[PDB]
Amino acid sequence: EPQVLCYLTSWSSKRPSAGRFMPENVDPTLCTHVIYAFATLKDHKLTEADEKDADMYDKVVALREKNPNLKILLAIGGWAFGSTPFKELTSNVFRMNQFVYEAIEFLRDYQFNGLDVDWLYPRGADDRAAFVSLLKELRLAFEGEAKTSGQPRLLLTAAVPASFEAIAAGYDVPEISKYLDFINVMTYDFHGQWERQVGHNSPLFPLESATSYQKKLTVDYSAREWVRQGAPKEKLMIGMPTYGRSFTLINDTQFDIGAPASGGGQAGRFTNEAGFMSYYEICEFLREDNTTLVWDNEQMVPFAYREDQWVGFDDERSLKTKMAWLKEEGFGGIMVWSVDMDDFRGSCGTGKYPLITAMKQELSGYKVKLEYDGP
Ligand SMILES: *[C@@H]1O[C@H](CO)[C@@H](O)[C@H](O)[C@H]1NC(C)=O
Repeated sequence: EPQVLCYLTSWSSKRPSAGRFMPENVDPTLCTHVIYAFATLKDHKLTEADEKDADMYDKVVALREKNPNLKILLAIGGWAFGSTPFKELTSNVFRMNQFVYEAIEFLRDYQFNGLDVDWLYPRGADDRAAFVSLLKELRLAFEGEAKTSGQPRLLLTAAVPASFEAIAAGYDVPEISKYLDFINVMTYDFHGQWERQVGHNSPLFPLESATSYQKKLTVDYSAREWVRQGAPKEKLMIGMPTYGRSFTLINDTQFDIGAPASGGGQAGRFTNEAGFMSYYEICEFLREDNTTLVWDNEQMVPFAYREDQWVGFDDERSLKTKMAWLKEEGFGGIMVWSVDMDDFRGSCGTGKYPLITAMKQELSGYKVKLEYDGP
């Protein structure tokens, strides 16, 4: 019963040349769920973010025609979106409920299998309560619709932060765990171009020399914080990045964890964002001349540097290491950000979709089983 939820980013279709990704590029057998990101709120109603999206919806659905057990979800929100439309969505009950009732129709019309809520992020007591009510209402209406109609219930999932501080700030974990089908923990973006020291995007474990605060910025500590706060393991989907985060070094001779950095490193040719690289862009950086590939034995993740360019990322080995940690802890499955940034063309020299394949094969035979695991 382990689940693999893969995000598909709409804007990946705007990629140039090989980087261009369409719903048809998705292997219908890789993931258990596909989540399309993002839809938006216009007049407090679940709505297309762009007319080009309507047909995109039609194409991400009907991946079901090559795999009928594949579930397709639509995500609302995201970072660009902001926290304000969610505050106004949950300000009064009518708009809230009318949002739910019409969202159900919207989803059923497109024949989605459910909804992913990406409010990034609720903050403060009033936001906490409103996030719970939104989730509660969606869940009860999904159940209620499943009985007043005829078909199996729409799925409810949400993307949630890894930061232990953001958890306390915005998430009543026992309550949201009642109504969510899956809790997608964003166990990445622990470090990046907003910092002036080199650090890894998604380290599994911390360095022994790390401060007590730095030790909390890991996949292992974050996932366990969610458990500690009451999230049920079988609903916890641990996030796996198919991308890396890069730095421009102050000094070429200092390339170790914590070396000074002036900002993000040179953008990739396809994602066009400094401080950021997709995995197939990582490989291009890796086969350049004189690039040093390093394996961090403590953090159990790779990184690489060449001249003043430094990038920390995830490969086959780190993701396999993570699946072993996953099974050991007994989590319900994984979430992948994102399917369009795996090497979906096989240009790395390994197989097509190498990162997700490596995770899938390592989860083979795994079945989630709940058991007491101490304080
Ligand atoms: C780079 O680092 C070394 C010591 O690690 C320092 O002596 C050197 O001056 C630095 N380079 C520059 C241009 O400052």
